Amino acid sequence: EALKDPEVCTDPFRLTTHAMGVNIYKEGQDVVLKPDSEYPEWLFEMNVGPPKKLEELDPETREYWRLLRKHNIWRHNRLSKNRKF
RNA sequence: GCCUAAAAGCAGCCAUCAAUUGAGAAAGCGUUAAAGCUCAACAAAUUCACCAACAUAAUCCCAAAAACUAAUAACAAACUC
Ligand SMILES: [Mg+2]
Ligand SMILES: [Mg+2]
Ligand SMILES: [Mg+2]
Ligand SMILES: [Mg+2]
Repeated sequence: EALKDPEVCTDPFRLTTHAMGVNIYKEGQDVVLKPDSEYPEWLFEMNVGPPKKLEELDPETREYWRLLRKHNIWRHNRLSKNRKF
């Protein structure tokens, strides 16, 4: 009762060559890495780092108000920490 | 994600990102651990809503009573006329 024993057989090479965890069935057939001429641009056109900020988003789009609602929930949780019930 | 017999939002430590118009890797109950009951977010309305209240002694309680007819009243000394 643990995880799969197969984990990075040749870590310096195989992991760069392709991903082995995508194959789920017992029949071992690993998929090719599909070089950069296959995936579309939206894969690289997304933030792959730290998220944005409320003092950086513009108050005319929806993600700004989404982050503001998240911060409002956080503030309510911080304030309601003294629930004596 | 680690630790742990188990740590599923909730012994704990670190991150706290991600779709939906909209729901915190979760602010409180609950389970050994789950489950389950709530809170905050949308859609449904919108009275006001922050703190303030706390026992008793011994012979027998201790004037009786009275919320509205006009009050800078009146009655009241060895004071003063
Ligand atoms: Mg959203
Ligand atoms: Mg609610
Ligand atoms: Mg008593
Ligand atoms: Mg007199």
